[PDB]
Amino acid sequence: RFLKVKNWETDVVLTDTLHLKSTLETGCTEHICMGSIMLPVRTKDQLFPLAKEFLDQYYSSIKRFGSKAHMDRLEEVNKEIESTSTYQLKDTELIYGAKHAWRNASRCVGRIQWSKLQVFDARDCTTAHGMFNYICNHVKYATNKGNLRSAITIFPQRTDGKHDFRVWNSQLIRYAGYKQPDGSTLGDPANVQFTEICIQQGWKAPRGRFDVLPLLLQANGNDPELFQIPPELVLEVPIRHPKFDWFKDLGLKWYGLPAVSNMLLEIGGLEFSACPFSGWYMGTEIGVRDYCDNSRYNILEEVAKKMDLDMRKTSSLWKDQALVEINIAVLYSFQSDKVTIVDHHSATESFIKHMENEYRCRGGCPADWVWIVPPMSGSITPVFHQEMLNYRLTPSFEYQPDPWNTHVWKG
Amino acid sequence: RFLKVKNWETDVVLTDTLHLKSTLETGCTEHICMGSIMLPTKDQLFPLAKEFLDQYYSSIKRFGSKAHMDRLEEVNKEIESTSTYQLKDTELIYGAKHAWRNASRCVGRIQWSKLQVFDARDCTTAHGMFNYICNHVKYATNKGNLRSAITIFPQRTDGKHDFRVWNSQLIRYAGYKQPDGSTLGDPANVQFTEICIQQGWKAPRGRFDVLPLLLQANGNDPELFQIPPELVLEVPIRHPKFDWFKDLGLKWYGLPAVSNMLLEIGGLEFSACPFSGWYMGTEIGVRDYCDNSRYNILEEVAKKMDLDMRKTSSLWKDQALVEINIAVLYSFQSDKVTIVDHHSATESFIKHMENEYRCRGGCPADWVWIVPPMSGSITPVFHQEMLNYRLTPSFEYQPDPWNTHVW
Ligand code: HEM
Ligand code: HEM
Ligand SMILES: CNCCCc1cc(F)cc(CCc2cc(C)cc(N)n2)c1
Ligand SMILES: CNCCCc1cc(F)cc(CCc2cc(C)cc(N)n2)c1
Ligand SMILES: C[C@H](O)[C@H](O)[C@H]1CNc2nc(N)[nH]c(=O)c2N1
Ligand SMILES: C[C@H](O)[C@H](O)[C@H]1CNc2nc(N)[nH]c(=O)c2N1
Ligand SMILES: [Zn+2]
Repeated sequence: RFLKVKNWETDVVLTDTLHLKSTLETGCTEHICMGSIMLPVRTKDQLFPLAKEFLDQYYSSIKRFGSKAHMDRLEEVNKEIESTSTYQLKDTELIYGAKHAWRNASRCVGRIQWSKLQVFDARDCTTAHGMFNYICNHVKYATNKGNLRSAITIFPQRTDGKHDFRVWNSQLIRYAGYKQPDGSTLGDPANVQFTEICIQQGWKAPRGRFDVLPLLLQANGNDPELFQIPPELVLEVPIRHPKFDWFKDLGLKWYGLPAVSNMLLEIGGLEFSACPFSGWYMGTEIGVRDYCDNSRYNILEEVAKKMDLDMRKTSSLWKDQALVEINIAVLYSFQSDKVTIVDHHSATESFIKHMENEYRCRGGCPADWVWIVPPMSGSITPVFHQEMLNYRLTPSFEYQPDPWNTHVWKG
Repeated sequence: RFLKVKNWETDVVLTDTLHLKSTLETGCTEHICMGSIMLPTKDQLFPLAKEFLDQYYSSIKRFGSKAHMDRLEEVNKEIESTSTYQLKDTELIYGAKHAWRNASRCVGRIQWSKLQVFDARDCTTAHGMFNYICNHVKYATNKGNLRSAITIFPQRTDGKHDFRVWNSQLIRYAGYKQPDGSTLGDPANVQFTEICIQQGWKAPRGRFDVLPLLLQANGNDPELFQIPPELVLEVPIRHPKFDWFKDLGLKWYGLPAVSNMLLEIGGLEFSACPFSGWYMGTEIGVRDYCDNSRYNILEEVAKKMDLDMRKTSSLWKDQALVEINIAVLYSFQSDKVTIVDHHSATESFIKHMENEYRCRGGCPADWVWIVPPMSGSITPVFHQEMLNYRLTPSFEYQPDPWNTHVW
């Protein structure tokens, strides 16, 4: 089967064949599209075909499909599965697997970088203290004094689902949020629930607008333990504007390292429930969403005030105007401090080139338009005009339940 | 089966039951989502008629009534006899309004129940079509106080006597390929302009030439007519802060009027059904002016603003985009031509969506189209999960007539 996508700006038409390898479901049916919906222990019987499918892909990628080495590895994995009910990946397969989960991530605009990923194998980790050490090392490596390097740290895979390794933080670096008795919020309103958990677990909260949350780390299914990332490892950037000298006095800053820690990495049917990964920011993530969502720092009003825009009616476009200036400030600040960041024009243009390269060399590039298009200035980026096909390939990154909802407390 | 949609800004969760009434297909499957793709007999006819008449009679609190059953038998009798059937005026009006109500890509549907329906089913000739369209344009325009309207020409019969308006929209600007490779006017309309010239239109070869109507009646050959210039309301574009903006020579027309879609009601097909509302500012200021394949004015504006255009990260494109959109809204408002900004429009749609869930069990919506082409996440629709599905009556895409036409 062949599927065509068209770019309505250029009339370029691409043909997808890679979708034939899709597996998991989309949520959609012939009667309903769930394209804008955000959210969607394994028997030996289901495990070996998953392992085999993965190993066939791995061995094809290294041009050894059907080799004695390929056949021996399948044999070895089959035996390990029937004997032990699971299997262990070779370091080469783990690295291949992690890179392809990123390559396959349909919501990621940054995938041109997929083959450049430092993989830290933490499968020998046994305690929350061990996890803390591995994560500090990841943060320091990935930060690299502002010259950011993509990385992922992989903790031991799931066994019976009662011994999961989990990082309870949704992201490695995030600011606390505090609900006040008057209903107002101090800090990042997105993190109020998690902050309360940390405090309950014994964290002494400074109660400021930008407090870096402690790590809450769960090893081998045990109760999670709190750790504070060394402050000297947490790179932050004070936000200022190149023309507006008063912008600095907003008191804004952000951290340099975007590091997602709540997702699950699936490779060959194995499940890595703790696999924190990091790259570098696209400016809009901070300037548009973090700062300007009504449910986040919500700074549009204050900024527009200081610009003395007409705020009496929406049609003056005061919000749009302030939004651009904020996003200029973010890019300017990171650049000035030599912390890696990419603007939404650069990133989407690079993505289009990546996507076209993938169509040619791979037969497709699954992509979720809803997430790929930036949250400001959508149609003046090339991705807006690009038809995309969303489907799910493995290896993959998946959502998983929040650990506080499923954890059985030891006490 | 019973589906929940969540708003991620407010945490409000809504429950959709209306999707089970859907009938047409999405293009999506369990393996692949095509949400971002832009264009994915007597036996056939009576269940379509029945389905429609049932919903109509339900809407007027007369389901299962004798008038309901009587209507059902009458239409059924008419279909066996004549192969088709004729809608009552009440049914036509209901159907047209519900087609708009069901339009998943339309952000302006809070207005759906206030639609003036012009019944043009008595039209027989292209000159007749022209008269009707002028009247629509004048009514809809209302001296700048815009009123939503649809004009409905005779329904498809054998498919060989289709009424078609060959124009994609009632009011648009010509496009011309220039000798020096450039494009004069609206690049989107170069091919249609050529067909007009082919058919004998004397083109002025300017930048904003209002295209003539190419009208086809009863499957006959399309004919050319020019909309009276005095009925085409246009707005010169100026900026409230930048005195130089007027020097760009920009203008746009006040009436957005789609004329290439097909209206399906009760299985009947209306291939010529031009409809109009009023503009949302971003349609002109973001897409019409700033698309690279359209008037593509970003560079010129940025230069007049003296922005640093050396690198993308100065966000010079974004700054100029905002100012262009300020100018559009200001110009329309200053001349008292109805327009809505993307904030007001999306806020209205959220309220409409909540009404529809509360009173109808849902609202089919295409997020890819509903979210405005600038400032997406500062509008509330960005954070609103939406379910897209096809309900009838509906507006459908149809083949461009010049590919279909046996001349
Ligand atoms: C190197 C530079 C990178 C850039 C510029 C980038 C950009 C982005 C952006 C802007 C998003 C949307 C995030 C949001 O809206 O919350 C995203 C999502 C995502 N990224 Fe990338 N990313 C990068 C690196 C990586 C790496 C190294 C990985 C994994 C190894 C990755 C995997 C993902 C995944 C799985 C998502 C979907 C996240 C979700 O569903 O919440 N990205 N990326
Ligand atoms: C009265 C104010 C109205 C507003 C503010 C409005 C707004 C919009 C906008 C912004 C779009 C996207 C168009 C594009 O990006 O090309 C759209 C699409 C659409 N509108 Fe509405 N509209 C209005 C009236 C109407 C009426 C009266 C009808 C029908 C009777 C209608 C039916 C549709 C349909 C079928 C689409 C999808 C068109 C397509 O797929 O090309 N709209 N509308
Ligand atoms: C609905 N989503 C809620 C959480 C969003 C989020 C929060 C955060 F602190 C950090 C991120 C980082 C996302 C990301 C991850 C990576 C690896 C690179 C990059 N540029 N961006 C996301
Ligand atoms: C892929 N799209 C190609 C055509 C875009 C378009 C051009 C136009 F002149 C006029 C329109 C009208 C869209 C519209 C229609 C109506 C009825 C109201 C409103 N605000 N906007 C669209
Ligand atoms: C409801 C909708 O799916 C949701 O708001 C999405 C839209 N697109 C997005 N795109 C990105 N990159 N990140 C997001 O959080 C979202 N949120
Ligand atoms: C490829 C993508 O589907 C296409 O560019 C769509 C995106 N969303 C849109 N949304 C609206 N309202 N109008 C459009 O023309 C488009 N174009
Ligand atoms: Zn879909």
